[PDB]
Amino acid sequence: GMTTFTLDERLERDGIPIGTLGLCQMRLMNDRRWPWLILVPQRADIKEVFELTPLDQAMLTFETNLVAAGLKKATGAEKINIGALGNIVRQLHVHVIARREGDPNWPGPVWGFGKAEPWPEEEHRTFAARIMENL
Amino acid sequence: MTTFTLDERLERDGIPIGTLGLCQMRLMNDRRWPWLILVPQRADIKEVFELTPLDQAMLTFETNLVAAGLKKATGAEKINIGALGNIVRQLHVHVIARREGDPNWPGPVWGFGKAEPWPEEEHRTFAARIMENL
Repeated sequence: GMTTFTLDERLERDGIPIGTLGLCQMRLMNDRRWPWLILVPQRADIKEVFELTPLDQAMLTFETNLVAAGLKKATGAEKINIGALGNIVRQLHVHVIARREGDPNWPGPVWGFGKAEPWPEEEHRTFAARIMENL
Repeated sequence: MTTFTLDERLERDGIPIGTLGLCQMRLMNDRRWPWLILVPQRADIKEVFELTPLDQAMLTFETNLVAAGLKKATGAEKINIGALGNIVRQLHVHVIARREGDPNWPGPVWGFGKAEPWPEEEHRTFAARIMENL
């Protein structure tokens, strides 16, 4: 069950915890160049989205989409990018990223682009609050 | 009836291979990675959350059905799924077969290098194989 679920150490390291939904832990990717969240469904040994039970796939869909709408509202973003890649970290996690023309590497992907710029402490606390107020 | 029309660039860049309930399926004309797009057949949708909730659930079911089928078809180590839409605003979901050693592994296919078109016979064969495995 969910209470014994272990977050992957690299997601632990690279992401700041900002809360849990029902199925998914939410983390703010520690790269302030784009407002970037990850959703980590708290099921053991899941690598592909299709490995989730049907109901968990549904839960993830709507948690993802609630967060995407919320992120867009909180940032004033032109476009959300959603991604389940996992070439690096195999534990299933869904990227939900706020984008706009002129942001770094627009219109290309955030993934693998340049060097992460970490969030100042207080600024990510304020932003986490802002996300939670907009979900 | 729908006024949905496939964006001209997705038409040009993708080779149709079939249709499910919600989504049309195209094979991105870039043989470097086995790369599909699912285009939900709903008028003027940009974000996943602009679909009705039933369509959102359907998009996930179809995306995951295709992801499972593409893995089987390709022996992929990993499937990558992306709904980006910075270049083509029309909602479409990329579903991509990956493996160690493939071009730009482990990074993204999007924006990497120059597309290598599929030979005619090869994409026909590959399309049948995807459809067999869904």
